[PDB]
Amino acid sequence: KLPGDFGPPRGEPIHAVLTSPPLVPPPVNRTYPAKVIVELEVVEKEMQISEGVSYTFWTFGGTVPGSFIRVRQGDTVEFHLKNHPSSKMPHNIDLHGVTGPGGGAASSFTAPGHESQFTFKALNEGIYVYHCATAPVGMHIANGMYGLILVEPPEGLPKVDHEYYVMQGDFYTAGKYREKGLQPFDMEKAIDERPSYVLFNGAEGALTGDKALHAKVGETVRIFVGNGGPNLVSSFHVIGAIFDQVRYEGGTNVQKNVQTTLIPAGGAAVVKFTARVPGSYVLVDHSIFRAFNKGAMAILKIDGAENKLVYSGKELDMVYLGDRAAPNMSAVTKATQASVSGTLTVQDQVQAGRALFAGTCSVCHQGNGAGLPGVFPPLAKSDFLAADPKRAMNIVLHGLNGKIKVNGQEYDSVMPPMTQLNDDEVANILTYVLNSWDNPGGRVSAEDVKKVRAQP
Amino acid sequence: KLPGDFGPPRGEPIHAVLTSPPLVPPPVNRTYPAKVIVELEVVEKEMQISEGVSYTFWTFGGTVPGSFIRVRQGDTVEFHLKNHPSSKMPHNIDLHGVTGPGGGAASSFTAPGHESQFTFKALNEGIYVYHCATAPVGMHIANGMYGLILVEPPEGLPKVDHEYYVMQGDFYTAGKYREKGLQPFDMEKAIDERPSYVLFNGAEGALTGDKALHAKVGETVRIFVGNGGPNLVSSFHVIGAIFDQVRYEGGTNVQKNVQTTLIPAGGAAVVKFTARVPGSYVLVDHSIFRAFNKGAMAILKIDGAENKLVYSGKELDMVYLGDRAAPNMSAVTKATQASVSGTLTVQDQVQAGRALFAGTCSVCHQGNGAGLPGVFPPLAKSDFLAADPKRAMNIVLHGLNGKIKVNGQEYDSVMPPMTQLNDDEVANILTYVLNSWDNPGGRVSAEDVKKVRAQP
Amino acid sequence: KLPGDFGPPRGEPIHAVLTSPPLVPPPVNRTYPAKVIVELEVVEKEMQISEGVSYTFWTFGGTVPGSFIRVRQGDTVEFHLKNHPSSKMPHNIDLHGVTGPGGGAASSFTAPGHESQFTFKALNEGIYVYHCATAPVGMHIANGMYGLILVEPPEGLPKVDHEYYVMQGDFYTAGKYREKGLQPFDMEKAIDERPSYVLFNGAEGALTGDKALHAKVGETVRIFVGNGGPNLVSSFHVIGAIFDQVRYEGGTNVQKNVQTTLIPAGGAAVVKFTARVPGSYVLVDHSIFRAFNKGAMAILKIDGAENKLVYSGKELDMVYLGDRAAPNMSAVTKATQASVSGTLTVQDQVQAGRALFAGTCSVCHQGNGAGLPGVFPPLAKSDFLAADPKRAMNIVLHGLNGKIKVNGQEYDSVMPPMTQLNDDEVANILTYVLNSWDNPGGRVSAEDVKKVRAQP
Ligand code: HEC
Ligand code: HEC
Ligand code: HEC
Ligand SMILES: [Cu+2]
Ligand SMILES: [Cu+2]
Ligand SMILES: [Cu+2]
Ligand SMILES: [Cu+2]
Ligand SMILES: [Cu+2]
Ligand SMILES: [Cu+2]
Repeated sequence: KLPGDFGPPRGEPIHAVLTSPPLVPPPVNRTYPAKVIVELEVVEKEMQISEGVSYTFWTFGGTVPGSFIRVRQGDTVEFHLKNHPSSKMPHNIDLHGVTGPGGGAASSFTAPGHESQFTFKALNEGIYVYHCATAPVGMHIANGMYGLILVEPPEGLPKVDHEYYVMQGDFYTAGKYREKGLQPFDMEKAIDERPSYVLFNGAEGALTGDKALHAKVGETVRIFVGNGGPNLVSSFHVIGAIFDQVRYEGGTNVQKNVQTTLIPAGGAAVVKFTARVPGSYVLVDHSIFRAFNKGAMAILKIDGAENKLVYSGKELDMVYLGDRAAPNMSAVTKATQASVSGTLTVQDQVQAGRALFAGTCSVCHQGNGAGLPGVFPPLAKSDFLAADPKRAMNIVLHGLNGKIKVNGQEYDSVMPPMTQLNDDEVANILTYVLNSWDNPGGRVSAEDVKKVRAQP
Repeated sequence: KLPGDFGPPRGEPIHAVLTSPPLVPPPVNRTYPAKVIVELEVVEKEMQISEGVSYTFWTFGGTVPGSFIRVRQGDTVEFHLKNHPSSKMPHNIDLHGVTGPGGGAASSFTAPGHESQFTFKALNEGIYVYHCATAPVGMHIANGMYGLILVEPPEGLPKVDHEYYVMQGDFYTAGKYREKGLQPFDMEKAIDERPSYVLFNGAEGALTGDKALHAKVGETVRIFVGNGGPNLVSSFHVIGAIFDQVRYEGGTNVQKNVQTTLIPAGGAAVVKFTARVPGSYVLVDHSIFRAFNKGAMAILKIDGAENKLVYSGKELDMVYLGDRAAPNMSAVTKATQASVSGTLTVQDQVQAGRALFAGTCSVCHQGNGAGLPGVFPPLAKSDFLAADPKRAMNIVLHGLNGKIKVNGQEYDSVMPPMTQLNDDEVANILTYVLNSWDNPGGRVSAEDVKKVRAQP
Repeated sequence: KLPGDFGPPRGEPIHAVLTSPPLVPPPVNRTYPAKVIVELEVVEKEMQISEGVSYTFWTFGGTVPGSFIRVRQGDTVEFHLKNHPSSKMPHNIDLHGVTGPGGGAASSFTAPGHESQFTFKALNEGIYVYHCATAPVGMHIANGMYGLILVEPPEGLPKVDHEYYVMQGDFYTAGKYREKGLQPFDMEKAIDERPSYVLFNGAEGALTGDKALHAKVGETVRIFVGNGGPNLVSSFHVIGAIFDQVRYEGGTNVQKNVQTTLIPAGGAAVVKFTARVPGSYVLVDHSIFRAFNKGAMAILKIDGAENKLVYSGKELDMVYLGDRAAPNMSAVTKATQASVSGTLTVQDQVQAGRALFAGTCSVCHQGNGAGLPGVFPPLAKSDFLAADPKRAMNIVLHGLNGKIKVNGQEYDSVMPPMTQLNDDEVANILTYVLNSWDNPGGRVSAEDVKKVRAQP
């Protein structure tokens, strides 16, 4: 009598169904223990962590997080790890929930071009993080080597309408947030736990806009929530909703009716959500600068009838979500590609600036640049802008306060500095503004902003 | 059948009673669902975050945290948000516990001089954070835009003798801890989660000394504990006591008999305390440098009979609480004002130095400067001090070790450096010491300390 | 009727049995309340925080964490604190679980050479942190002044086969991780919560290798887990296993069947582990850079029969644990001593480099330097190494990529930079490699690495 003692494996071996985020393999739907064969392949590959920002990820199965594994408590798992011949590093795995030293690390050590296997019985029901366990472990985990394995209870989880896979991670780029180009891993930021990005599913906007999760009013949604870390603890929160329940790993304790829950580094939870009114529900790390300054936001979008007795308000918009209220920011991807190619047009910059202007600028100056007479000066046919377009660069970088006059109206207010914006973002935003609302046109270049940022 | 389905509103509309911290509105004390009208006004205003340190807070209702809202599960809330015409920024609100996208953010968007409303049914019982949800959200939250809303269970919470409102926040000033003057918000420290202050209720000493919470031996105290963040998770702890219970948001789980509990960023809990012996109980973030180096301490002061069989010890003092054992440090406020005015007297400095000397210096050199023969040299009629008063500045900033002689007694010990003290604090402490215990008198200036700090 | 109201003390006074980590005093094994006399002495002393790295710890009872205290709920504790005459600082104590202001702080204030006492009834059952409460509190806690006190329930905890004492802390050295020499406390890193070390029981390798905790297959292990902080929250995790249960302080909630659990700063928990298969189980802070870059790993080593049906895999090794897979790194201690003495031999460096080569280098280049043809170039009789031994220093510090040829085989791969290695570590590793596998011999000095690190 160990736990998860259900018998020796019966029937034929089952090849495990591994899914890519944000999807989950189907419930095993069986009453007997099985020998489950898992084949997982490590791939090292460049992917976009943000628009026009590439990163060399180390992946289980080509994604961050890695492929989702689903087995049944009592199963015997024969775990095959392949390391693709293109890999430069060796890799291995530690699966939380494994009973044995290293969670499989020693026996799963796998050089590029090789394959390893070890076998384990899944004694422990629950949701568990797996990750690479190769020195230096922090580097392998920071580069994206984590995912979830579910060990079902023998009777399976209660049925829901949808099951999704969401995994938080902290990332450490040499360059700053949204600085374009291929970004190396930064060991110094990693050791200090100062990530440049905090993401769901390996990228900014991975689960926003046209990539949101979906359900309908009345449906139940189970989310398998991982925190791969490596270093951060998530104040994991759903905006505008509540979790019916939150259960950590294989724990006996189940919390019900909470909105904010702490997920340890390396931790995992199953949360349940019941859709009650339509609109966009935001999954965040409520350490707010992560959610709103580093990418740590995901969307569950609910379709169906409004319930005015429950909520009279409008759908989420750019005031809260900023530039992620849109379907995508693919104009920024295209403008960055054109810059690298030396083929950047005015229109490339305009469309990029339009994407970034949302929230960042429109919260005060409005979508149409009209502002609000006497409170927020207009950017639309702005005489003050026209009178010295170049100074707009200083205003964005270093802010503006004091008495000014715009389209012959008096303002005495404060525009905070926005120095975190990269040279290309300032250039594109300002090029957008100059080419909108009958402004004079022309363009601002990243190089122009670089020169101004460097002026003391 | 949604939750909190108690009927349509009955009776007349109720104007919500909003309280300022640390007080709470009274229990709604009713058996029927109501239409509750809430009017909350945003005010941007300078307040003292520390003695002689001003900060431009963004507030719900003129305080940090913002006004406390109390309604009943099943109530229909008509939420009016006004943004005062003096505001420079637009603002809005996201109330945790609201069922709907953004927790009210889109419909509550409110320019300076304007008013917005949206309606929501309070389906979810519990204690919930609300906060501003205006891009850039981290900035609005960092500037103080958070508070708590309680949704009572339909039968109301159990009666206690006292209900208080305590909310932790992390703050990001350009200047260092206790550097005097009007301190701007520092976006860089905020993004990096490196706060200069960690406070309860928007200021150092907000809940210490003459501003402590009160109760008596035998009474029960309920505290509504918020963490507005934006970024920090509180290792929330009561020194010298225990919580009878800790309940997060609307959760079904209630923890009992704990002293230390983790509150997520954006999280809230109700804690219960039973006073058993008199004295000062300290609420801290037990990430100790926050509690003892950044302001994260609050006091619950208990009156009544000593129980020597339970505790024989003395009341908290300056050894633990340092300069917050006193009623206030208002001498520091007055000395800083006089400096700005150019009217700083020797006595202004003396009284300021006396406030700061407690804990900081008195732990070793004693309240009376006598020290302890052969262990801690005296500052009282100190020949070593008199022999070169100027060098006292180097001793405070950079510490002192090695063999010295003072009032013809031998010392060979270590005075740690105290370089975190600002120029004005060193000047005032040393001016206090020179004017006490028959020392030679004179004064040390901030400018003198500035010159020494700059010497290599 | 207060809690823990079991009567007045009966029988003779009991002198409390205090143990040194990782051991625990025996169960009190009694059915009556007692007067328990505790005598705890503060000692300030240099100890090795890492091999060849000394730190001036401030200790309760000569260890970090301090001596373990065990009493029974309902006991009257007469607490004597002595501060050894060698101390330079005054000290005192705050015991979590004490009912009274400061947890004993005011009455336990104790100058060097003095003794204090206060009395308290242990009303609250549970595991509790104690720590020093002397301004500046963060400094005293950072220097090691914490431990655990257990208050047993009146019937005692359930019997287990083993009880161990593990306490996490964050430490703040002026120098970087593994920089040799006597390291001062760094107030700036402490205030910023940027520790250089994160340790169990006051040192790197305190609970690894020949110092691992032990049990056998089938036995139950209770671990009293403290987090003294001062600042960090532990994502406390056991690699390759599960906790049967996790109970915080005196809480009524008990979590069962979890692998990862958040321990607040100043928090404590009792965890239970049932050994099911042999090998090394790693206790970590799963904020991974702490566990793998700063020292936050401890071992529970299980003896007994392999269960191939549960786990087919091999024992933990250097791939995961790196240089802590070995019994000790005492060659590094000896090489550092010899350097300070000016008697550093080639063999001293070789044996030190051999200790550090494990994981750090062997994960790719193998234990025998053979590498893996076409993937990892060999260090064994390496023509590329021999061709310019000096350049090996640049390769270690700054990494190597691009097409190279070694023992006439083509490589085009990436060796990451390893700039975190100190001058002495690079020197010793390279001296080890030059003196192994028929390489040319010679030696590299710390001074050689210093010059290269400084080259731009
Ligand atoms: C509200 C917090 C604002 C955000 C976000 C942005 N701007 Fe702004 N801007 C704002 C104020 C209150 C003022 C007037 C400052 C004063 O001294 O009273 C401004 C000013 C400008 C100007 C110059 C005036 C004009 O042409 O109307 C420009 C060109 C401008 N702002 C542009 C701008 C851009 C491009 C932004 C996004 C990057 C942006 N602003 C944000 C208030 C706020
Ligand atoms: C205990 C940790 C101390 C605190 C806090 C402060 N001081 Fe100190 N001081 C201390 C020691 C052990 C010594 C002797 C150092 C040695 O080499 O043995 C000192 C020395 C001084 C002196 C010079 C000697 C004298 O005049 O008595 C001065 C002027 C002094 N200390 C002042 C001082 C002030 C103003 C402090 C608060 C800012 C302070 N000290 C803190 C021990 C400790
Ligand atoms: C895998 C991540 C590695 C670790 C850890 C270390 N090394 Fe390495 N090394 C590696 C590769 C893929 C290469 C070839 C780089 C290329 O451009 O293809 C290297 C190269 C070296 C060399 C030069 C070649 C040789 O002599 O074989 C030396 C001297 C070397 N490496 C030494 C070295 C030492 C001492 C390490 C621990 C500090 C170490 N390496 C780690 C891959 C990896
Ligand atoms: Cu890997
Ligand atoms: Cu892990
Ligand atoms: Cu706001
Ligand atoms: Cu929120
Ligand atoms: Cu101490
Ligand atoms: Cu404490």
